[PDB]
Amino acid sequence: PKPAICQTATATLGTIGSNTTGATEIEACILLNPVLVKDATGSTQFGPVQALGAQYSMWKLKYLNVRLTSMVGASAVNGTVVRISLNPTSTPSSTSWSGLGARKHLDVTVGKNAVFKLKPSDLGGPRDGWWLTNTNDNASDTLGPSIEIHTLGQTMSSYQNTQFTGGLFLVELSSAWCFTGYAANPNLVNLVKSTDKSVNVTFEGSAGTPLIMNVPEHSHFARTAVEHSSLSTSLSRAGGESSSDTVWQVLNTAVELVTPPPFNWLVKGGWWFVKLIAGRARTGARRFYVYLSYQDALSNKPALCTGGVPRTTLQFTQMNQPSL
Repeated sequence: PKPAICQTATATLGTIGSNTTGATEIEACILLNPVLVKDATGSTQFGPVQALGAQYSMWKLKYLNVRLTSMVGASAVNGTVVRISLNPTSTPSSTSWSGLGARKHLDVTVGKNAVFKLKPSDLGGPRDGWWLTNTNDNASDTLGPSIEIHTLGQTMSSYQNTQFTGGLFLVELSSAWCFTGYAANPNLVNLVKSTDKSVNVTFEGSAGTPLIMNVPEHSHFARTAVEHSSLSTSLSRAGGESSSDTVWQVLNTAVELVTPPPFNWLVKGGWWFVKLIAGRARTGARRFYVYLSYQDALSNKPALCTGGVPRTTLQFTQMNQPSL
């Protein structure tokens, strides 16, 4: 399949903040699916990309350059390493830093400038190179790759050796999306992408039962999910509560949440998928099933806890518009 059309785009995606744990922290997670990039200030060039993604059925990338620009000199700060990596299926990983080293990646030391260049062979989809555009399909064929940025090592003011607060790098992305095949339904889609600057989250679960995320009822995120979550639903499991067919990806860059086992790795990884639970509800907050992957969410297979349970800035993306 040769492309019908190829569209280049360039965007500024925000800053990589400094490290306070000393351990691995996630600082960005960038979906490349053409209907999932967000058109906002700094990214207006993604408007056409979304439009094409809604009108064609197959996409691929010609290339992908991610540029890191130092916002702070090496005379000033010390101690932190930044790792840019390619997540090929956009599926959360439990392997932390050493796993990131297995993927195609670039490390840059604080106070330095760099460009992570990717060849088409690194990005290709399973349909003779292509991915599918419609995010209601089987996920292994739709979502395609993601760029993740992680930091390792406490960021210290190089003079007083105290904790440094502030941005280390500016992220700029440049790529070109190719499209072919005609959307059976264009969908015109307008998927919500927003941020909830501060909100309090809790987790409940029990042995054999689904991990649940609670969000206060009048938070911006709880608000937006209830407005935009499809009224069509499904039933998990048994007895077993109904959940919207609309999925949301959640990414937490606020530095520390605890969960029922075995899912400490997931919340520390910083991003997962959720579906809104049907409730009254009550008691207090809105409630969300948590999912280990997009296909798990599409298939109504939530994360199942091994036991009971022993502050955040959320960035969220509507993955989904059910009807299909």
